[PDB]
Amino acid sequence: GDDIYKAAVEQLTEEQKNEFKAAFDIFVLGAEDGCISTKELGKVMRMLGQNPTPEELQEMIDEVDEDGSGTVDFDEFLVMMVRCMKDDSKGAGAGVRISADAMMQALLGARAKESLDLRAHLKQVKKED
Ligand SMILES: Cc1cc2c(cc1F)OC[C@@H](NS(=O)(=O)c1cc(C(=O)N3CC(C)(C#N)C3)c(C)[nH]1)C2
Repeated sequence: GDDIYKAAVEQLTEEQKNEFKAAFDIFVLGAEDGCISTKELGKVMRMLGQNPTPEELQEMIDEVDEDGSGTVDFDEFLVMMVRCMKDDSKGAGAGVRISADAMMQALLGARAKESLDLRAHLKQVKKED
């Protein structure tokens, strides 16, 4: 199905998975299976400086969830995170819109912005201002 994104997570550079991992640590802090559920996610969404609803919190979860159980694993995270910044996840219809870089800024900081994606160095990089 989403082989593009599914495989994309693997195409990423060492710096990508490395930085992304540093965030997942805190993102899935306390989770049952180190995943990102409505609770683990809702805690981050608000940490950025917002306050979403519980009904919507589940939406985004399953929206990216591969199993559709209500959680997001490592790969599943990169699958949506890889397109997050690209703005090619699903669309920008409703006002709601979560950014990848923004989130990282909370988990870690600016480290996951300029010195995040190493692909820009030599590897190909599309939709990357
Ligand atoms: C499990 C997981 C999934 C998603 C995550 C991060 C994750 F941890 O981030 C991206 C998200 N895709 S999305 O369409 O941007 C998106 C954002 C939101 C949302 O609840 N809000 C935007 C907000 C912060 C405001 N204002 C409230 C919704 C419902 N979809 C899907």
